[PDB]
Amino acid sequence: LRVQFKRMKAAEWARSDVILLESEIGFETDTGFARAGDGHNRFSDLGYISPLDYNLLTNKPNIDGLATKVETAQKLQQKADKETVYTKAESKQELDKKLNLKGGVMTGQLKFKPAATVAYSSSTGGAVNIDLSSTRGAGVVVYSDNDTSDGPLMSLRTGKETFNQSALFVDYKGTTNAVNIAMRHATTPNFSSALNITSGNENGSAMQLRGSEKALGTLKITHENPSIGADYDKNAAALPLDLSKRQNGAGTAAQGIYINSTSGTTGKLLRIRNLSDDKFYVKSDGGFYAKETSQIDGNLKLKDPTANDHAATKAYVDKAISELKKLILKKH
Amino acid sequence: LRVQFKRMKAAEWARSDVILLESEIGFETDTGFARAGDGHNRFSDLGYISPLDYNLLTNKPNIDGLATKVETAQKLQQKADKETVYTKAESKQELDKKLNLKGGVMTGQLKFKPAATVAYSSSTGGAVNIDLSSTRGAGVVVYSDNDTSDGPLMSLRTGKETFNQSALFVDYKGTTNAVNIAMRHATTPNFSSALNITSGNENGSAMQLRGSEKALGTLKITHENPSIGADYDKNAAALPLDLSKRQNGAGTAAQGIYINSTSGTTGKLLRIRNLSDDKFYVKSDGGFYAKETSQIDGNLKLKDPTANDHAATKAYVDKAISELKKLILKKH
Amino acid sequence: LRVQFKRMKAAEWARSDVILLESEIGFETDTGFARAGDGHNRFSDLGYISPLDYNLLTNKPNIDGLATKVETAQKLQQKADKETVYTKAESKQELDKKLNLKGGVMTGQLKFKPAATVAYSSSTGGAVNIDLSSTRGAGVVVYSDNDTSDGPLMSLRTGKETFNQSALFVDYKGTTNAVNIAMRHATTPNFSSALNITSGNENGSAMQLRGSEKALGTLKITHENPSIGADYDKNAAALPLDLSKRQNGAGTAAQGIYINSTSGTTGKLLRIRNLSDDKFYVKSDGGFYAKETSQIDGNLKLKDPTANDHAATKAYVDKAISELKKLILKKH
Repeated sequence: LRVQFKRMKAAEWARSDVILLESEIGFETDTGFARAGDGHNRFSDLGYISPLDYNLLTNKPNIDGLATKVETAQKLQQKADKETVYTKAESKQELDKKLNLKGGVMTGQLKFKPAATVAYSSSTGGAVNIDLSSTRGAGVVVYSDNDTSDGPLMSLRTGKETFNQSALFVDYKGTTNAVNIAMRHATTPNFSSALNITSGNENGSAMQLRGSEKALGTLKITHENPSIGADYDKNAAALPLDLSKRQNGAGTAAQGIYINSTSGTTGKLLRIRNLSDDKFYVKSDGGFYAKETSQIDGNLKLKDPTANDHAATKAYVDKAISELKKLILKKH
Repeated sequence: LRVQFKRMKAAEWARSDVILLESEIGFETDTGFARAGDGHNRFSDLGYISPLDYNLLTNKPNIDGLATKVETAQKLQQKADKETVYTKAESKQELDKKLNLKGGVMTGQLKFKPAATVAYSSSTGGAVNIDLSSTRGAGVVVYSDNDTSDGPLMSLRTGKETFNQSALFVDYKGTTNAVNIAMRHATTPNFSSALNITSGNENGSAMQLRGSEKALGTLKITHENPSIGADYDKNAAALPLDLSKRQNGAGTAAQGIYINSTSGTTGKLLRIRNLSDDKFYVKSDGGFYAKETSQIDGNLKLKDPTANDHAATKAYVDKAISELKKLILKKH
Repeated sequence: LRVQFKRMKAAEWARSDVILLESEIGFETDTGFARAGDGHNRFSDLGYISPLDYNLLTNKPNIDGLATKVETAQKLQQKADKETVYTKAESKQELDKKLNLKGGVMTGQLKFKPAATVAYSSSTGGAVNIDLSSTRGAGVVVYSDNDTSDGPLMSLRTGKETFNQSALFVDYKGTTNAVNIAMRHATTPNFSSALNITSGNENGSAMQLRGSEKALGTLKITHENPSIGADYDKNAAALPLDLSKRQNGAGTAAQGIYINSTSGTTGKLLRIRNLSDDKFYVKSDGGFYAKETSQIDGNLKLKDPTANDHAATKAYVDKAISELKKLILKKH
């Protein structure tokens, strides 16, 4: 036999009242599908003659091997966005603008404005502290090979009249010179000074100097001729003082050189020699000594003579003259 | 006809011995599915009357377009976790705490403790090296407008007695003053000094000074009256020395002023003038000159007179007196 | 009945000319599947007797819940690769090599080579600017407790002969000493100096000093015996000058001490005292005073006597002698 089954379009069955007997097959002509009845339900409620369940399929894929939207998002949440992170290059770029501890080159100004913890006292104080105890190099080196400038190499300035510290303070222990100033014998000459000092304070000495030398001068001044010409430096002097009055003032009464010995000295107060030969000196007691002929454009007030080599007085002459006068006048 | 087929529950077939002929259909009443026999196999081993193969389905999805767990994880492995990376903000935060090469403001102390490569010698040495050869600004500028402080602006200190370098060393070439110290004429006066120097070393001069001036003083001291009152500075002096003994000592024999010329000079060793007029001077040979009347509270030991204007001696008077005595005494 | 259907292998149907009537079932013996005809199409073009449409399956999975390759890649594109980002550790590593503004420790050299904006003038200039107006600490502190070294603590050097600024410049307002130099009384003695100054410039004074003291010395020199032995410092002096010629030169004519008062002074130009007692002095007018007996190894040229206590001249003696001679000679 060639069996044919109850048949009509899917659309047609869906509204038909035909009840297929149990296991009787129904055929959807427009789809080609079929359904079997259970003897009581209408076509549209029967099920197809073969499974339609995903769990029953063969060759299914690996669904569990696939990533879920949620799963991925959770993981992506832990990852850093490009926009909120610097690239190694950008980091390098910003780091190269910073100074290394190992050292570097500043091209701008470095200002110091200390909060000041307590800023100490002694060998660990200072905005800038340099300890050279373990190296043999220099501490601060400042130089200029420029033809001119509008400022000094180093400048120290205090402002208040109550400032109770020093500008510069040197505590020195060693075998050489503490402060060494050397003004190179210039090329284009100038009328300057190696060290220039000015004080407007009237109650304190411009410069104070105390030494405890055994066989030297506290202050040793040495002038050396700048020429080989015997009398080139005939205007020079090792030490020249000037006592001058004030700007539109009335005058001055200051003294030139004041020598004193508050505790009493034994030596000579003023000793003047040439080629290491005493030529003039003022002993500690006041008596002076002069090696060569001298001159006074005035009179000399002194004690009468007692020795044959003493300068004689008017009174001494007039007395000897008078006595001779009396002596001689006997007459006849 | 209304064909009905061999039928029983899925559970029932699974254990039945009924062998469906080839192509004969079997019907599962509780599921509604059917299977056709191959003429030898039991129901449970037949297959459904329609495919159950995922590869055969229509409208399948895009399985290959879906991401695999493995695939994603491999990619996520290359990505940087949030927890192990600084955000641009955090980076900025840490970078702003660092000093720029362009310059900045230090608010704390900067200590230097040089490893010391060799720390050089000359114009590239120093923990801090400042080269002002191409700019016109200052090098180191240190100032304080505070009313007081517990420390100095700049302090240099060496510790060992064998230290063979100087605290401060100035090598100067230029047209102005190498070191310029200026102590402003104070407001609240003090009994200080612009420059104060003290040496405890007995084998070396407190201060050494050498110059090669053509027409000046190596050391030029100038005192200017602080007042317009003619005799306000009657106690002052340009230069005052003091020769004092030690703490609970026995005395001192030091000399005040020592002038010498080891190579022999032509000039005047001591020249004292007023208004640029010679008033007193000690020639190079020792002879002195005095412009006005003088006084000696004692005797003067000198050579006999040869000129009519020479101070005469005792011996000269007594001789002329004696000769006149003899001369006169003839008598009768 | 036991119905059997038209049947043959899938391979066999695919090339058969058999036309199954509408709803007549065909059976693939090698697969076990079946197809129903539509009365005109060949077997291979009929469809299976049950759906094969993914949309129709039950228990489908959550396909939309799965992540797409595209979707993931787009998201991963925003994330930062490990290879192009520094880890917090690497960042810390590089940041710890940089100096903090709060301060730190330099272990290398810090060079300054100012672009120089204009580098100012006054209290904000300098490569290094230190403002201590709000703290009581030190500014620059430089010390060395090393036994020796090959360089100085601080060194300033200018190169051109046209340099128109000073090496070091101190502007000081306060109650103490501007520059304070102290050379500790050495352990291993040396033949140095606290301050050593040398000038090769012939047109300017080695050292210039100006003060406006009311009752002091501009320059105050004090020598204190280093011993308690009364005559230990019998070679010393507070101030010793030396006038020397040049290297293989001809001689020198320089002067020792030059005292002048360009504006005219009232005081004593040279005052020498012992225990605060005048022993010798040269008045402003040139007349000198000597407390004790003196000596001249030569002659003294002076004015004739007018007072009984004036040193008498040759001429005065010879005149009084002559007058007595005439006077006496009357005879008989």
